[PDB]
Amino acid sequence: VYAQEKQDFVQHFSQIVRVLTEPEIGDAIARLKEVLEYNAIGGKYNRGLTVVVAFRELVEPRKQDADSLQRAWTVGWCVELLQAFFLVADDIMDSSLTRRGQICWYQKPGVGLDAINDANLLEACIYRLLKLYCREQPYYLNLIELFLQSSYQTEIGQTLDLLTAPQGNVDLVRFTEKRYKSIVKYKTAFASFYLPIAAAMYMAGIDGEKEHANAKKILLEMGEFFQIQDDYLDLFGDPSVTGKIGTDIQDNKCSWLVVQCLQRATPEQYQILKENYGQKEAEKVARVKALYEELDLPAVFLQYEEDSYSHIMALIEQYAAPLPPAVFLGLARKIYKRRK
Amino acid sequence: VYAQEKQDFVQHFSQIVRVLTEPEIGDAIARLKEVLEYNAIGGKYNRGLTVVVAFRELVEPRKQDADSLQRAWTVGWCVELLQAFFLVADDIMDSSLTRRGQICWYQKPGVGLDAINDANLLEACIYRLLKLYCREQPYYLNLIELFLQSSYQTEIGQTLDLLTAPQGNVDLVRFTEKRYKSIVKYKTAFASFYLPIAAAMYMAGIDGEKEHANAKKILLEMGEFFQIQDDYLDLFGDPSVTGKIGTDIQDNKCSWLVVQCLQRATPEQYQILKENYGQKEAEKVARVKALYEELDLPAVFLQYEEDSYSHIMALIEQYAAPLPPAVFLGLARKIYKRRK
Ligand SMILES: O=P(O)(O)C(O)(Cc1cccnc1)P(=O)(O)O
Ligand SMILES: O=P(O)(O)C(O)(Cc1cccnc1)P(=O)(O)O
Ligand SMILES: C=C(C)CCOP(=O)(O)OP(=O)(O)O
Ligand SMILES: C=C(C)CCOP(=O)(O)OP(=O)(O)O
Ligand SMILES: [Mg+2]
Ligand SMILES: [Mg+2]
Ligand SMILES: [Mg+2]
Ligand SMILES: [Mg+2]
Ligand SMILES: [Mg+2]
Ligand SMILES: [Mg+2]
Repeated sequence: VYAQEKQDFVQHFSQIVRVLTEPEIGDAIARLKEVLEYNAIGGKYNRGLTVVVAFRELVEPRKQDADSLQRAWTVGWCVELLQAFFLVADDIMDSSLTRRGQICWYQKPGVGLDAINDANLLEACIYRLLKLYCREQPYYLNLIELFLQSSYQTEIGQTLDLLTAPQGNVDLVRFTEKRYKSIVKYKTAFASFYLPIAAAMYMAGIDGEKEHANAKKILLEMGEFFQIQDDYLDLFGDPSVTGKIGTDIQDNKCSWLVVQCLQRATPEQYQILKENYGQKEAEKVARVKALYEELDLPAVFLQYEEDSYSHIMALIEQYAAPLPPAVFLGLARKIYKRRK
Repeated sequence: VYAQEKQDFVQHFSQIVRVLTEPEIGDAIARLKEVLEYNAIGGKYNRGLTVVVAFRELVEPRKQDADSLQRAWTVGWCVELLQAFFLVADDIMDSSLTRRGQICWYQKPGVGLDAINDANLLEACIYRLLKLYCREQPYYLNLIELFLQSSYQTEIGQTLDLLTAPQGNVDLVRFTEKRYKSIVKYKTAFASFYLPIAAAMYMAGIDGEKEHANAKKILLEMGEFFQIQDDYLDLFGDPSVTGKIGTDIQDNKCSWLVVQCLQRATPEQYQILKENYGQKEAEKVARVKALYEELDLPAVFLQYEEDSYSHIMALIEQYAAPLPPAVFLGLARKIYKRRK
């Protein structure tokens, strides 16, 4: 049922590539196809599926014609492309090794830093699909501005993420709960959680500022939880399941884990963290992981996950109306107690 | 008069930064200001000035109110930002050392590959300025789509540029006039020449497909000449004037110079080019430069420049109407016989 919905969405990718890859310029188009095939496939497709599922739940079935449904999974694929663009660039800036069970696109021999332009192409494909399928719709401009604003919000979050994580500089003093909340709100919460539901809302004709603000209250909080889970999985997740190798400790990141470590550490443990964090040495990384386990941070995360799920459920009860609670409940079911 | 126009446009940059850089998120905004100050200033401002000059020449002066003029130099600064975004990324992918008389932004200690996200921020600022100043104008959507399409065209050209220039692989067979024309049309001609004039045209209410197609005929040809001049300057330009160190030979680029070399080379000279092109060794680079001089390529360029200027002038006579010829003549005067 949920895997059947996933299969139906993935089966539309062949048409997405086809319409995007329709002279000497043919070699560039062939490279775009390779870029699309490598970087837009292999994930969970939760964002793209959220557009499709929310649209169906928000639009009267007698208004869900063949062209309307096609626009909905096209916009779903635009959200996947936005995610693909940010991940290709993020893997370069985070010096990552693997993504979605395979070597990072930039790590491929013959790709390297050309992946910067490939990431820009993925971003360009969003607006090509919006023009091709939604140009005559009343929500066209609302969708363009939403994808543009979501990109700006993500980039500002990425800036905060990279600034708080300087290579070669100890930045323990900046690893506060307040800084953490700000980074994750902008780098992840806006584009991974608000964007898919707000896109389906605009397509359903729900353009009201108050309805978008109420949806935002639930979704930004859901996004914060999702990034916290991502930070936990960076170190304590199974790479065969997650499809990626963690780098947060080596990269001196303001991870949820380092924030929690600092709140619980003795002065002796603070020194261990200071001497071993944000460095390439495997033994220094192993020393930080041992400290996190000593401070029962996996147990602290399990308790956080329980408290956060109840909080998000309380926000759904307060702010879902007049939207069907299932719109938010479906997405919460998908991400809570997730190990991928 | 022309330098006075330049000074007037540059004097608006302080307001552009101010409105773009208006919580923990303040550190990211401070980084955006640094990114804007470093990368949007130091050039010739020909693209931004073209928007301002063309708008004034296309709009009736009794319709050029204070807000209308402000929108025109704002859109001029959007074109400068588009240029800044592509240059920050291009300098990483081309392994460049200097730009606009200073070290490339990514070469700065403490910047590095974080410059990828900085380049994305510059791109985001275009749509922030368009929303802030042109959202209520009838040409708002035409401007958004024009900047989005110009970016896609540039990125597809960049893809062709990088594909024809593989590191560690001889690609002499692909350095044809046909391939060269395709690369430069997409990577430079569309966004550096069509984009500024088409933006001013849309702001003047000139949205007709036929008028935009005629303008495009002149401007894409002007853009091809401009890229040819850029390729000539990469090797034979004065770096104190150009503000940048050439890398085309080391980067195995499909430069206009290598295309002309291949058309004139004997089998003995073809071998010298094959053994020495696309490599880091300074003596191999010096050997290629000696071959170009032996084949009188600076004289071939001077003759090309004369023939091209006459051709572009013939295109202005055929396609300028009903637009004032001065719109195209001003831009042609600015770029012809340029050494910067
Ligand atoms: O997949 P990743 O690399 O763990 C991540 O979530 C990717 C990402 C990229 C851009 C914005 N938000 C998340 P990160 O933040 O680098 O921890
Ligand atoms: O300024 P540059 O680096 O000489 C150049 O013109 C810059 C550039 C970047 C993107 C598109 N067009 C030109 P390039 O093409 O790399 O020779
Ligand atoms: C914004 C986040 C935290 C990055 C990864 O998102 P996902 O975990 O949803 O990765 P994919 O399913 O798209 O592969
Ligand atoms: C698209 C081209 C060939 C790259 C440089 O353009 P400019 O020579 O106009 O550089 P700036 O004036 O903006 O510094
Ligand atoms: Mg990462
Ligand atoms: Mg990251
Ligand atoms: Mg992570
Ligand atoms: Mg370059
Ligand atoms: Mg280049
Ligand atoms: Mg050049």
